[PDB]
Amino acid sequence: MISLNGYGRFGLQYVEDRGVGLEDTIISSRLRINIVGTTETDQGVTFGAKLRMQWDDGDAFAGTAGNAAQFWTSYNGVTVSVGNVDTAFDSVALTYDSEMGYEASSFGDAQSSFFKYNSKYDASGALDNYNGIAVTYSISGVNLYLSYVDPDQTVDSSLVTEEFGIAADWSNDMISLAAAYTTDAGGIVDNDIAFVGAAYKFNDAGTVGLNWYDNGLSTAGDQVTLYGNYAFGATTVRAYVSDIDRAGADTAYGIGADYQFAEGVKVSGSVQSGFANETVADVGVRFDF
Amino acid sequence: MISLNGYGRFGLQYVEDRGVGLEDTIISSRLRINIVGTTETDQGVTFGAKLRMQWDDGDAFAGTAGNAAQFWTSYNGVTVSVGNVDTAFDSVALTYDSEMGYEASSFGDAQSSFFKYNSKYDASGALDNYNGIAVTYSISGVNLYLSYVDPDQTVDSSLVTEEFGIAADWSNDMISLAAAYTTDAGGIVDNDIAFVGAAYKFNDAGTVGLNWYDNGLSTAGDQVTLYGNYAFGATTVRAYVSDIDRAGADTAYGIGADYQFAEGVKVSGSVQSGFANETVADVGVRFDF
Amino acid sequence: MISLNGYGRFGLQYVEDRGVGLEDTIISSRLRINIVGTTETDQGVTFGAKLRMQWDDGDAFAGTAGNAAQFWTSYNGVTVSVGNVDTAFDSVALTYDSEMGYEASSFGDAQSSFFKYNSKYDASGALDNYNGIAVTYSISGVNLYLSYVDPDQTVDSSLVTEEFGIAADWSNDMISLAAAYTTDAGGIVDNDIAFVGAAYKFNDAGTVGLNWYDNGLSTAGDQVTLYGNYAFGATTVRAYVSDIDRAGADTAYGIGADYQFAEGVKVSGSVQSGFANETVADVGVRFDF
Ligand SMILES: CCCCCCCCOCCOCCOCCOCCO
Ligand SMILES: CCCCCCCCOCCOCCOCCOCCO
Ligand SMILES: CCCCCCCCOCCOCCOCCOCCO
Ligand SMILES: CCCCCCCCOCCOCCOCCOCCO
Ligand SMILES: CCCCCCCCOCCOCCOCCOCCO
Ligand SMILES: CCCCCCCCOCCOCCOCCOCCO
Ligand SMILES: CCCCCCCCOCCOCCOCCOCCO
Ligand SMILES: CCCCCCCCOCCOCCOCCOCCO
Ligand SMILES: CCCCCCCCOCCOCCOCCOCCO
Repeated sequence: MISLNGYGRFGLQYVEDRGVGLEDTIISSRLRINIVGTTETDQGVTFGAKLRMQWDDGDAFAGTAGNAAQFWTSYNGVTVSVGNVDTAFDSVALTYDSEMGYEASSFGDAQSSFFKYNSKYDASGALDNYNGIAVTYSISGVNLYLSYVDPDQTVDSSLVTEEFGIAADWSNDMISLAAAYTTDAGGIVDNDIAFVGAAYKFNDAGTVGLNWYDNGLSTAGDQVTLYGNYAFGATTVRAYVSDIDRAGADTAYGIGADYQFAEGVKVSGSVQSGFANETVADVGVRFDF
Repeated sequence: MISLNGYGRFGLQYVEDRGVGLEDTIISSRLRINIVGTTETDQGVTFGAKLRMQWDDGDAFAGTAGNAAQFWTSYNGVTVSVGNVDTAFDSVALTYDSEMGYEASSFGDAQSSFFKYNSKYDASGALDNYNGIAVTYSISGVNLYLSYVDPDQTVDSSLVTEEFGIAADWSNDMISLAAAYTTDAGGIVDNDIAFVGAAYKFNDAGTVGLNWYDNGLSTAGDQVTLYGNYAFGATTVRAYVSDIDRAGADTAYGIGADYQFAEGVKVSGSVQSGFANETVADVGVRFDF
Repeated sequence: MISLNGYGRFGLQYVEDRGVGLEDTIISSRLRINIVGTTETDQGVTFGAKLRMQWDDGDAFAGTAGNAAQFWTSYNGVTVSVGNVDTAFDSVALTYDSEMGYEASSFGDAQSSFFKYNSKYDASGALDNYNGIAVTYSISGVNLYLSYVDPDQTVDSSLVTEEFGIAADWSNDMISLAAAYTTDAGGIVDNDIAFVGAAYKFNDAGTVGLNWYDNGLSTAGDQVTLYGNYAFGATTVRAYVSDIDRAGADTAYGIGADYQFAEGVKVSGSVQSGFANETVADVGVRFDF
């Protein structure tokens, strides 16, 4: 069986003083199509493959192509994946929950470099022999993630730096906990990064959370992000504040809101301020199909 | 929801004396696939996105890719679109009704340069930040079209020439009228073009029409095209004659026929002669799927 | 109507002493998606078009694109195809039946160069104006194939070498016979190649066969491949031995097995040795969707 799913999003993206002779406000949009082939068996083992076709405004050649494939095998709560995999630091829960606006961005997200699923082709040729293996398991309300990424599988392994990561999250109805660690993140020797987060569902309506990072070799240093959200009917309000160790950085912050216009249709906007005082704002829609 | 539709066409395309050491007759073919994602809401607002994958014989690299996306929102007869939009001069009725043959061509089509939906990627990099906005409305048997195209939305607007167009068409059972105007067509300063057309359905079987253009800065100058068609059962016969102001140009003309072999299957051919005496002929099929 | 089908395969591919500073064992995988549009008519003539999107590990840019299209028309057992066609030497039965392992390879396959359906784009620009025509017919348990491939249809024909091929196969329940011949194979003047094969189904379970080739201008010279397979429940065992005329070449051979894990899911592996003593091995899965 082959299924197709995806989403479109478009709206206004504003970046204060974007650049000499550049407009500060543009129309930023994205079309994402996922192509999934699955083979179910009577033995309970499911095999699958996926491809993504993603277009973003500004893309080179005004064209869209597929990325590199991902393959998986699932059996009894265990999933093994190969090729262009989802990585542990990028898949744990809570680490991206301060994101807001129609482009789901936040200066409070980790400031480090690490491998993650590649949505598009890479013209530099850097990903041509990139191959990963990942294993996930949901044991109880516990989720475990493991990933191994080799940036160039064809070359003798002693010449390349491979990325290894682990993560786990756990949740009941009101508290959630998550942690991750990855060594040689992004294939950079000694760029070891870690995450610990927790969130409290202080209502069916509200949530407050705190994420802490060790950003490895990034110039940002350690980081802490405190964020929260509250739902009022169809509208959700969100906010966050984040600090990094880099000398002289400002405190980043943002405030935004989502409006659930209909099932699959979300209108969002946000106003944020970064670590270097950058001012960014957005407003737009996302529709799922 | 995601739907796929398209067509294939193949046949013979002949160009008298195409070129030194070139064959005059080749097999010209096209495969077009449209990918449409839509999200319907109970509020009556529909959101959609579309992507096209088009291959034509002769294309570079013997490969096919997607173009740049188009997004829209429809509500009560009004449609707003963003990104790679359909433009007003390219969408009005009547302006392409002299086209004939399996590749739907005509020297009687307007000889000017103007933006229109881009079916494919552009290797020159000229379309990378091209973004348009369009609005259509069917008020009665009236159709109104408006389009705004910015060839490079990232650059300060005083440095770029934007294209603005309007058009309207109207029809009852026997007369149709259409007009369009576009300023700085194709992003070329002072290339302002206009169209006025009318057609008379002198039967359930026949139609005669006349289109007039102002081709802006093109060397063709003003143009007039008189065309007609008549249906005899499953076969339709078509003809046209067109004249442009360019000094020394010949009168262009063409005669062709369509045969409706079955629903979705059309066999067509034509013999045409251009403004510079070029002789072109074709015969082939198109099937819709 | 538009349908999508395909397969994914992944596993380990081992090549003894692949190269200085290279790993001998890598994870080799492929994702293939076929896009087929068809228009059926009440007259019994079916029209179709197809596109392929294929990704293999190692591909340039870590991306996937469509290839060049293929068009066909079928009526009463006769199929005419145009564009990126299937060729006669590549479509006859028996010629690839010694292939084994999850990547279906065999040194016993013909060692010659000839045109065949192109699964992907070609960055060299060599296929940009490549166009073929093919005709197939199943008259009784007989299959006939004819193909004509012009490597550059736009250029005067006396300047290009076109490939012409024919083939036929025939089968009852226990014997199969096949033959093919192609002149100027692969567009190489005087590279004329031929195939004759026969197979004996000495059981419902076993088969032994013999293929003979004339490899035209290849340095391999004439070749003979003797192969066999035997099914034991869900597992199939296969073997082959092949010899070529090239002076000093070794005898190639291989042994492998397939395991039908479920409908659409096949686990395969093989160990093979080539004409230059290369040692290659594989183990992996293929799933159809
Ligand atoms: C095989 C899938 C198609 C992907 C091929 C695209 C190849 C394009 O690059 C060729 C070399 O030129 C360099 C491109 O410039 C950067 C492109 O990507 C960035 C998106 O904005
Ligand atoms: C060129 C300027 C236009 C670009 C700016 C887009 C800015 C739009 O977003 C502002 C809205 O952000 C949300 C504010 O937080 C309050 C939410 O609650 C109020 C209404 O539900
Ligand atoms: C058709 C008239 C010319 C249009 C003026 C050009 C001005 C450019 O755009 C300004 C902003 O308006 C359009 C954008 O569509 C995205 C809006 O936000 C999404 C819904 O929440
Ligand atoms: C990202 C979508 C894939 C589109 C990328 C194609 C990029 C190819 O160009 C790279 C630079 O080389 C120039 C190409 O020659 C012209 C191609 O287009 C014309 C069609 O016949
Ligand atoms: C190399 C020469 C072959 C290429 C030429 C293709 C020419 C085929 O088209 C000629 C047919 O055009 C239609 C003529 O107008 C008369 C229509 O009514 C008659 C039958 O229904
Ligand atoms: C298989 C024998 C070799 C074929 C001869 C090569 C000659 C090249 O083509 C000549 C014209 O015929 C084929 C084209 O298919 C398109 C025909 O028109 C479409 C249906 O109305
Ligand atoms: C139009 C469809 C997209 C296909 C375009 C890809 C164009 C890429 O090449 C541009 C020129 O650079 C040369 C590429 O290197 C070889 C690529 O193919 C081999 C697969 O491993
Ligand atoms: C780095 C080494 C790993 C790569 C080698 C893969 C080798 C795996 O394939 C060996 C199996 O080949 C099949 C053998 O023939 C006997 C079949 O019958 C026995 C079980 O059903
Ligand atoms: C997650 C721990 C790190 C993984 C070790 C890296 C070693 C690389 O791979 C070794 C072989 O195992 C994995 C391959 O998946 C394909 C196996 O064969 C397919 C099923 O028949």
